[PDB]
Amino acid sequence: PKLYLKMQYCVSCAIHSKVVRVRSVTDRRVREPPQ
RNA sequence: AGAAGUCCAUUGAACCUUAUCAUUUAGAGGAAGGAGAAGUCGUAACAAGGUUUCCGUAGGUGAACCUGCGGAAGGAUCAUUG
Ligand SMILES: [K+]
Ligand SMILES: [K+]
Ligand SMILES: [K+]
Ligand SMILES: [Mg+2]
Ligand SMILES: [Mg+2]
Ligand SMILES: [Mg+2]
Repeated sequence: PKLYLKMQYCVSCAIHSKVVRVRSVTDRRVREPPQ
């Protein structure tokens, strides 16, 4: 079988866990998911 | 013709009583704010200020402040068709 989990993070946890990272002023306007 | 005086009315000063406004003013004591080179205790905010910050509301702690509920990004995320 497979395990399905939807994770919903607050901003602080998302940054600390490195789910998202601080980007440059121009790079934070990019909305497409990473390849 | 006519004075003093006298009678009742009118105008009505001045005074007394009641109350209301306006302008000043005394007051034992209480409690606020501000200013002043080198006071004490912490370190609340500025970096993720080391528990992200802040708004409303409620409660509680020497003090800054902490906590609960809902909210904002002025966030530390403009982003999973994964
Ligand atoms: K704090
Ligand atoms: K902050
Ligand atoms: K004390
Ligand atoms: Mg501090
Ligand atoms: Mg601390
Ligand atoms: Mg803090």
